Amino acid sequence: QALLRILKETEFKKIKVLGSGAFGTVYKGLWIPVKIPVAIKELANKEILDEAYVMASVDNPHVCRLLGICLTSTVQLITQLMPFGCLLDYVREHKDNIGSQYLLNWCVQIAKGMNYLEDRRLVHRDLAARNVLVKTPQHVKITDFGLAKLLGAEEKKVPIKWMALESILHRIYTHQSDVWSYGVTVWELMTFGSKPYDGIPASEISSILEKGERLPQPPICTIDVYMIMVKCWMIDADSRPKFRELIIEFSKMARDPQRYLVIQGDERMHLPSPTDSNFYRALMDVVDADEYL
Ligand SMILES: CC(C)(O)CC(=O)NCCn1ccc2ncnc(Nc3ccc(Oc4cccc(C(F)(F)F)c4)c(Cl)c3)c21
Repeated sequence: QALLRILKETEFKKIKVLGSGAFGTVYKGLWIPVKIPVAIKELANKEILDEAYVMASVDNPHVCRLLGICLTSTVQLITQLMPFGCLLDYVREHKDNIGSQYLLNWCVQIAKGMNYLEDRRLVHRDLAARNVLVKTPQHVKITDFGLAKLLGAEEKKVPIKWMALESILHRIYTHQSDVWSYGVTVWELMTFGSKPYDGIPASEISSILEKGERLPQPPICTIDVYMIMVKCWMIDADSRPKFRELIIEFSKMARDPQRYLVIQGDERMHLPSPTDSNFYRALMDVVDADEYL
């Protein structure tokens, strides 16, 4: 009945590699406590477990939950597999079939998730489109929260181009610095996955921000939507929107989406279902974690 399950190595299997780089490697696999499709991230134990418990205790439709942990020579984190992958890749791949309704609903959902994390007094520290996952095209969930602090990023690689200026200069992380990163995430979605400050070295970012330069208005965005982003990047952290306010504003916009985003052929767009999705098939072709719990 443990909220954070301690898994023996024999209780899970890595089947294929999903992704790799800095922070480790994530595999697609099965948890066999019945067979449950999972992602497995392979990156003091007493402290690591304390932090992992918080990640296992979250219960919100827009926040991923840790299902289990395996502590050996490495730390392995086990979570439900999200069969459509990350939202960044998703928007890059489906840029010709993503309409205004979907983009605005994703903004709402991410804000709901982050508001929930704020209620849990949990600062994410690494919100980005790569860290939002697609359960279905209509339902996204935030992941990878609290790794930054568990690793020790408040002390002594950092995602500079998503960080609030106070995080860069003074390693200050708050729910308001998460609002800045939220702004960058929304910008990533509205540009269908452009790289922020592309071609500009990370070492120059603080000076650029101090000069008042920001990410440019996405072609599809009305000024109303861009102003939300710009407000997320104000130097005065206390003046940035709160996630509660962002839920309200984007929910209002989602009720009349074509007023707020101007997308060529918005009306006639269609995203692949599980049966038609190459990606879903690539992953899946016996019991979903939700059904198991
Ligand atoms: C990171 C990266 C840079 O985006 C690379 C990358 O993760 N690539 C694979 C992406 N991926 C694709 C389908 C898929 N399904 C599920 N989890 C994925 N990724 C994932 C991300 C973070 C994980 O670890 C954490 C850490 C902290 C908190 C949580 C929690 F679940 F509580 F939110 C999980 C794990 Cl185990 C897996 C998935």
